[PDB]
Amino acid sequence: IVGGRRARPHAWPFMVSLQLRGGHFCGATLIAPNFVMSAAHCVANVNVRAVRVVLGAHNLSRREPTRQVFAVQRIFENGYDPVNLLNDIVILQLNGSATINANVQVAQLPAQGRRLGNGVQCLAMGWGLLGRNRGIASVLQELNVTVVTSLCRRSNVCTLVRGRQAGVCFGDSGSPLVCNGLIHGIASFVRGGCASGLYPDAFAPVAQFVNWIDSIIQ
Ligand SMILES: *[C@@H]1O[C@H](CO[C@@H]2O[C@@H](C)[C@@H](O)[C@@H](O)[C@@H]2O)[C@@H](O[C@@H]2O[C@H](CO)[C@@H](O)[C@H](O)[C@H]2NC(C)=O)[C@H](O)[C@H]1NC(C)=O
Ligand SMILES: CC1=C(C(=O)OCCO)[C@@H](c2ccc(C#N)cc2)NC(=O)N1c1cccc(C(F)(F)F)c1
Ligand SMILES: *[C@@H]1O[C@H](CO)[C@@H](O)[C@H](O)[C@H]1NC(C)=O
Repeated sequence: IVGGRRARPHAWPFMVSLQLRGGHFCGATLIAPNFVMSAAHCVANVNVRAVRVVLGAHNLSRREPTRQVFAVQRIFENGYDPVNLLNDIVILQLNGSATINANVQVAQLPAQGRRLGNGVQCLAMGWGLLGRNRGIASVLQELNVTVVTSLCRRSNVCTLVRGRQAGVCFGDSGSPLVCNGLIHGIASFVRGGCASGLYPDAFAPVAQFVNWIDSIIQ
């Protein structure tokens, strides 16, 4: 997240860090005790048996007792098309079930097909790059953003910060976009580099996939 701020510790207990031996590479959202959802592009060309699913985290630089770590048992995809940038969503079934507590909670999703109007106010978040050569965040970051339909496709939810350069960035992929308390987006792609101040950020539209999500987690 470029131009954001530190989240209050465990403000967003559905927030997940996906990690390899090397550490954080993508976000995800806890959608049931034994399922997280993320961007398909996070796991294309990754060894999924090596992925650690880290719940309950805040400061990735410290050891945190609040954390629960799982492995990935199964992957569900839904037509990921990297060439057209479509269907950038994947569900990862965990090798166990999370212990739901103050720090680890499942997110609420929208109704199937629910679109967001121009001007809806959301929060983006992630442990991604803070900006040019500032590296990934240690502490979870959040950012006020605004839904825009201009310079966006119908197959995405797009957001833009007006009046300054701020937005999601590498490492934020797969992270939730929270709008009116519901997970309406999964961070998918940027244009013109991160925080261009020109192109809106693009998210997979969670509302378009709710029936499919339910078929799997329910
Ligand atoms: C900056 O964003 C915060 C948080 O956004 C809200 O909560 C998110 C989880 C998500 O649901 C968004 O869609 C929401 O808009 C805003 O904080 C809220 O502000 C209102 C009005 O001042 C306040 O009454 C609420 O209690 C706040 N909600 C929460 C959850 O803290 C804030 O307004 C945004 N600021 C700007 C200028 O856009
Ligand atoms: C991170 C990545 C790509 C990437 O790994 O592709 C490699 C795939 O092999 C590539 C991309 C290609 C296809 C899709 C789709 N469907 C999505 C993204 N384009 C891209 O913009 N990012 C990127 C950069 C900064 C922030 C974010 C965000 F998710 F928004 F947080 C994403
Ligand atoms: C799930 O994977 C984690 C991380 O490797 C491991 O600690 C734990 O034993 C596993 N839980 C199971 C198999 O129930």
